[PDB]
Amino acid sequence: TVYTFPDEFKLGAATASYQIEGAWDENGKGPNIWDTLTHEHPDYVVDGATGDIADDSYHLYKEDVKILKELGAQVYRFSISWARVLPEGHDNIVNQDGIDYYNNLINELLANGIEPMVTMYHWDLPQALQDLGGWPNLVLAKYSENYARVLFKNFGDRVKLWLTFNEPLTFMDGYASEIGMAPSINTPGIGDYLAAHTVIHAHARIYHLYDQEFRAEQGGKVGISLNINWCEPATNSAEDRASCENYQQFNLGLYAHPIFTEEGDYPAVLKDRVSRNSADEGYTDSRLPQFTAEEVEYIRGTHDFLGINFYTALLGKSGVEGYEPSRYRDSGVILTQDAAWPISASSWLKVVPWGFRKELNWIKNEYNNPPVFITENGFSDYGGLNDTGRVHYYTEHLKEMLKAIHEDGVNVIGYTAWSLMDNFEWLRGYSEKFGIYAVDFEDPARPRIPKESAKVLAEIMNTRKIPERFRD
Ligand code: NA
Repeated sequence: TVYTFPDEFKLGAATASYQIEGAWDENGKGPNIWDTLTHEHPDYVVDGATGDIADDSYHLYKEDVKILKELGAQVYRFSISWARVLPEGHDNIVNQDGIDYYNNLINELLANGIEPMVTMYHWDLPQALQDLGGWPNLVLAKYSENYARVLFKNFGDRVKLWLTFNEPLTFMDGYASEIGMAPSINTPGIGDYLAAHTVIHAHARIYHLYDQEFRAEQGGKVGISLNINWCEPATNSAEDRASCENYQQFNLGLYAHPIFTEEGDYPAVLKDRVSRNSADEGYTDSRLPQFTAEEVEYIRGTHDFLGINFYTALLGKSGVEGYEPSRYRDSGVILTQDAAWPISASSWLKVVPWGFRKELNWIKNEYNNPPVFITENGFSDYGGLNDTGRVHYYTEHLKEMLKAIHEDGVNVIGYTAWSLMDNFEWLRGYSEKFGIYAVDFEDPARPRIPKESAKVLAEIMNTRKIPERFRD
């Protein structure tokens, strides 16, 4: 039993637009902040890589569907490029080529028995909107609503699973470093919080829009994809436990407390620690933006499920470190990794599968067991088809998830592996490989070829169980 997927559980794989599509200026697509970063600041990216071509999925989408069908995916999670649909960011111009492209992908998926799951925003903000300040500027919440309306109107007759945002915890950091994630702005502890605030408002507007304009007719579900690392106490002390709770609240709770709790608003510890730190440093006003009571009520409850991206764990101990001001310093935890944990090709990613089960339980308890869709989980290497590390990563994480479901009663409803294929890994370029299919980025045809992990995942998807040879 503990090794079998529930009958209704959905298995598949995931990608994101900038990471795979290419065709960055083709057929009317406007520029986004990742076009800007990779063109103007190749020094920020391994190898000076760009997403100009990537996997060429703009042209090769039928090949993506082919490998999804081979895999036996029930669901394909992909994102829509805002500037491919609305090249000016605002909704005055709708690019028919972009509409056609995503319709073609959706129709090809459905014709092959694969359900689309669409992320509206996976980090590729139109440059025209960044030029107003981007996410720190609250005007983007209405612009986001208008973008979502175009998506629901055009695609919602065939798409029943939506994610408003992917990893705002990550993309807010694009406003906390001059050399990091697009748009590479250095406003740590100030602009990143403003970005989060706008995103939360935007998410809520999109959810209400769906309720008001589309749900009765379309009958789908709207969630949001939040990343979170498990944070294990470095020692069993109450003090180290407190630091790990701080971590959860400052990373997951920042977004999930406003949306997924009955109370809404930011977590109290977030409000209180930032207020105290801001006062101590002489600011008249807290660096953390505030919601009014009316906003709190508007935002809370704006969900049909919780999307989770899970990869790894950290150790947390009592204390404070980081630069003043910053979210990490405000969070009141000292974070490390255990040297014993297996490594990957990514500095930040260690293999800690039991952390996945711990995190799922934390979520169950904090948010009253919401339906949870695992929208990403995966592992990096530098290359190779005999990807034993990736196979082990998947089989262990799936086993831990199945224990969470069957032993712990966590309502996990689906899982999409990150990623269907090797792709443009942001500031790491093509140097870190997360695919279950390999792609030759030196071959203009960008062939996708299965790794051992694709074969093992196909076996898991076909049999709906963890094969005996991978069991404890
Ligand atoms: Na339209």
